[PDB]
Amino acid sequence: NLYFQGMSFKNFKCVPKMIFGRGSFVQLDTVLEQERTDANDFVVFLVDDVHQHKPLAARVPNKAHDLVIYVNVDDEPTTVQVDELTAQVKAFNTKLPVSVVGLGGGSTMDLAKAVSLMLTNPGSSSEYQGWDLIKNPAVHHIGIPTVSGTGAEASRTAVLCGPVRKLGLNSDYTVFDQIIMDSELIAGVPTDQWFYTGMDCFIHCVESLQGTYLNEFAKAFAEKSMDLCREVYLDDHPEKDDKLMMASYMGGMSIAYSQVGACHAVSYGLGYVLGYHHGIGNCLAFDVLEEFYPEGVAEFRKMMEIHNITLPKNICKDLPDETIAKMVAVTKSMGPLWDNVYGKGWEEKVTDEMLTKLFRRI
Amino acid sequence: NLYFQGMSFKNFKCVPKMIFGRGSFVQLDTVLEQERTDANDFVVFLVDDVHQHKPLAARVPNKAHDLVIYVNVDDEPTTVQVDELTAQVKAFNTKLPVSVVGLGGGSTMDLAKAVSLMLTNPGSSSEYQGWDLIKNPAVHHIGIPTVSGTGAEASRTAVLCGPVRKLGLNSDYTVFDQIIMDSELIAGVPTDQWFYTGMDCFIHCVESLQGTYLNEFAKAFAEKSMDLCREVYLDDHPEKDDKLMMASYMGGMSIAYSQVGACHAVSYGLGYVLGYHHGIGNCLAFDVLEEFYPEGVAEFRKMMEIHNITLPKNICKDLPDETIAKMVAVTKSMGPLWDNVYGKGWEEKVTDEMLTKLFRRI
Ligand SMILES: NC(=O)c1ccc[n+]([C@@H]2O[C@H](COP(=O)([O-])OP(=O)(O)OC[C@H]3O[C@@H](n4cnc5c(N)ncnc54)[C@H](O)[C@@H]3O)[C@@H](O)[C@H]2O)c1
Ligand SMILES: NC(=O)c1ccc[n+]([C@@H]2O[C@H](COP(=O)([O-])OP(=O)(O)OC[C@H]3O[C@@H](n4cnc5c(N)ncnc54)[C@H](O)[C@@H]3O)[C@@H](O)[C@H]2O)c1
Ligand SMILES: [Ca+2]
Ligand SMILES: [Ca+2]
Ligand SMILES: [Ca+2]
Ligand SMILES: [Ca+2]
Ligand SMILES: [Cl-]
Ligand SMILES: [Cl-]
Ligand SMILES: [Cl-]
Ligand SMILES: [Cl-]
Ligand SMILES: [Cl-]
Ligand SMILES: [Cl-]
Ligand SMILES: [Cl-]
Ligand SMILES: [Cl-]
Ligand SMILES: [Fe+3]
Ligand SMILES: [Fe+3]
Repeated sequence: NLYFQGMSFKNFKCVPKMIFGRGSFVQLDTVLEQERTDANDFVVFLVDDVHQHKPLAARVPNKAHDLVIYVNVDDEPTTVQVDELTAQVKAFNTKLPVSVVGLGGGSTMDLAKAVSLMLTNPGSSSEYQGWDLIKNPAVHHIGIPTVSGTGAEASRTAVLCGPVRKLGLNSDYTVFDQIIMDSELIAGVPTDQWFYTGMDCFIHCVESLQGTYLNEFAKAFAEKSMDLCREVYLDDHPEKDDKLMMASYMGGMSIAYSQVGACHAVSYGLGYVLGYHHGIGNCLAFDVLEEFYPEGVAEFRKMMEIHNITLPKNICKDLPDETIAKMVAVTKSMGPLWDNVYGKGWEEKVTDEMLTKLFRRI
Repeated sequence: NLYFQGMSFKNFKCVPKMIFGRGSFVQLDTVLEQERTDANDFVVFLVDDVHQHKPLAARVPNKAHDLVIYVNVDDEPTTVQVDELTAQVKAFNTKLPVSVVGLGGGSTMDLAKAVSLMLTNPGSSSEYQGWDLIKNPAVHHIGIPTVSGTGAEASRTAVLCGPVRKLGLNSDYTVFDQIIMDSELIAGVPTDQWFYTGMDCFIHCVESLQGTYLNEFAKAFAEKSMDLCREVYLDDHPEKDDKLMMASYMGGMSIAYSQVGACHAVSYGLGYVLGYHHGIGNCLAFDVLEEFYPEGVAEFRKMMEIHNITLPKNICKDLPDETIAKMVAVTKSMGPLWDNVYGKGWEEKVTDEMLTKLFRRI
């Protein structure tokens, strides 16, 4: 009773080293130099290929023996892609790299987390989708966001589309060893993507604050994160880039000690079955969940108006029942998320009938 | 210019593992068990002796071969005390312990940090007062607050009164490997101590937010910390114990990426020379620094009224000039703090004349 409650609290592993500041990408070489202990040590840089022909590519401090892979996140990470990148690293050099760097958004960061894991753990990444399935430590890995809002930089998961579902590699080993938060690097994100990924953060906060998993640690982080989001998207603050990077991080810290909810549940269906990306998919879901998060949706609708956002509509209106069934099956399987939303007895409330009504309104 | 600014940002090492929740002290045994790799491994528990005859002593999970030291913080930590505790550990067992636990307030936590360091670094702790002087990693160490507000649980320093001054062992190695934040443990702190240590947190926030070292990372933490303090001390919130623990932590994270200021500067003089403890000494200083922090002092004066706090007065009114000179010398030597307050050209503003006027009003 009293003992069992005390033992229940999560021992949260967070990112132990962080650099925050505009221009701080310049420190990556010095950071990596502390990991290079031999002449023949190498680093893997996984760089979102949006950067491949941009000035940021030329700033990547790769040595002649390092491996730079410009990764394609036009579709979100899959277990097939993680396995293919991991095979690439092994074919390039059988020696473990001394670090794996993820330079990009949530997709690229999650690829770097997953590759850093699959280098020291056998089999397909599909065998590790779930909770605490990883038994060997990852290779040292570094997260450098070039889009802000997912909180992927701060979290203990790496979300992948596998054979059966979208589900993350949840493990203390997944957590980045180092992150660099340089808001100069988010400069050229298109406005709509900036908005959608930023709303991922906003929606994290709302779902955490409504949920049954909440404690004061998650609550302090989620409230300040949500306030920073307001400064970014409502107040048009001049330091909105640094502010959005802090919101993202604090939002990740929040979820890490709580849980996401109904909007993420639904979004994962749209994402797995129809291929909608996470930022926009969350927003699509959120716009039909006003009964769940009345104030959040109202505020988000106001943010959309300011930023000229028109969500695509009638995505699911004329789709076959078979395709809707697949989305409902994926969303229903997210137990912890619906537990957060509803509490004990959530199985009886989250029916196929109700989820189907939601998806048909998207 | 642009490169030198990018390189200037601190690579912040924070506490990598945290448990937050009421009753979570019960997990300490399981946590320590992960560090015990032999039958003959031992742990040092440094326990604030306020707990020695209280029920919390009986909950400490010491094995027969472990060392429990009930430490006396009636005076704040000195280099002599750190050296004496370190000698005690070495005389008890020449083998390094697998962890050093600090169960107490800021004083006890700083003792545990310092001992964990001096076990692997030669000489007196006085030789390490300063910045980045520690060259060998500390023994694994765990922080468990039983008074909330210093932020000692989150910081990279351990503040000691040495031969010459109050100055900390500032180093990435100083940082706790693990903290447990169980607000049941702060239950029996007397009201005035609860207020004074809590105002340490409040004052951290104010000094950080006024300063020239501020960035958005320190700013987000300090603002939310300050809001939590208001919930605790103005709103009388029912979850004030968990809230104050979060404020303390977030306040420590803030200072860690910024700096304290004029109030801490002055407080360190009162502390070193006259022996005033840190919480009450800060409040004494703050009450004469209204020109520096007008809004902070006003709000703190209001908090004092609610909590029936009457600061002792005329402490310095009738003291010899020689004794005031000593306090001014210590306060003036805090360069980074006055740099935070004033910026470049602080040496010309922080004169003996001005500091002497302040101290005479305390
Ligand atoms: N690991 C976690 O804890 C966690 C949490 C939430 C979401 N996620 C995952 O994050 C992924 C989405 O990440 P995201 O929303 O950051 O988007 P993303 O990484 O998928 O990138 C979105 C688009 O922005 C582009 N882009 C990135 N940086 C840019 C730059 N500076 N300039 C111009 N364009 C740039 C990319 O090339 C891409 O086309 C999803 O797969 C989602 O599941 C992970
Ligand atoms: N390391 C850092 O980053 C940092 C930052 C700020 C201050 N400090 C240091 O922290 C020290 C002050 O710490 P503090 O303000 O927490 O006070 P403290 O640790 O000195 O303890 C204050 C008093 O409270 C008592 N106490 C502790 N727990 C109690 C409990 N649960 N019930 C009843 N009484 C209890 C103690 O026995 C003591 O008498 C100073 O030496 C200061 O320099 C360190
Ligand atoms: Ca390509
Ligand atoms: Ca593309
Ligand atoms: Ca004693
Ligand atoms: Ca005593
Ligand atoms: Cl790829
Ligand atoms: Cl996941
Ligand atoms: Cl655009
Ligand atoms: Cl809401
Ligand atoms: Cl002692
Ligand atoms: Cl110090
Ligand atoms: Cl009392
Ligand atoms: Cl002020
Ligand atoms: Fe998300
Ligand atoms: Fe302090």
